[PDB]
Amino acid sequence: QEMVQVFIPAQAVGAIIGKKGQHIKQLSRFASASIKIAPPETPDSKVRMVIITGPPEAQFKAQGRIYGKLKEENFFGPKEEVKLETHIRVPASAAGRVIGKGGKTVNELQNLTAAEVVVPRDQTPDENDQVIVKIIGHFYASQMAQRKIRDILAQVKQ
Repeated sequence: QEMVQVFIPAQAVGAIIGKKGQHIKQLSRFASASIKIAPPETPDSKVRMVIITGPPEAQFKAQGRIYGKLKEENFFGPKEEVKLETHIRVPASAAGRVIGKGGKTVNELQNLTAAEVVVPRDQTPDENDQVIVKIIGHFYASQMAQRKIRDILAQVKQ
């Protein structure tokens, strides 16, 4: 049961919601996921944040449909991969294991998946004592990086 934040080009909100919400309802139906779009913290925001809640199966479908819908609506193209920024919140206790001794873990993640993976250093944990990992990649890359991070996280629970 994960939660993920996906930043999409602001001009794509319409496409992602649909006429009278048709598409977003259609997209959660298809993914079985909570899919809320946050209002902008700021008037002229560049991106808008999609918040997606559900288990990995649902994350995969929902995220895939978002990347995919952006391709369709030609916000990227045509010989251009959709790259999106994605945040996941993680136990502030565990985030050091994600970087690894000498940043060798996060290094390998990027090598394996080709996603940029950043743990902004020294952040200030939220209410639930979590910090963010940033992931920028094409679809398959960001999912692979996610799965692996969640792997790492599971281990720390030992």
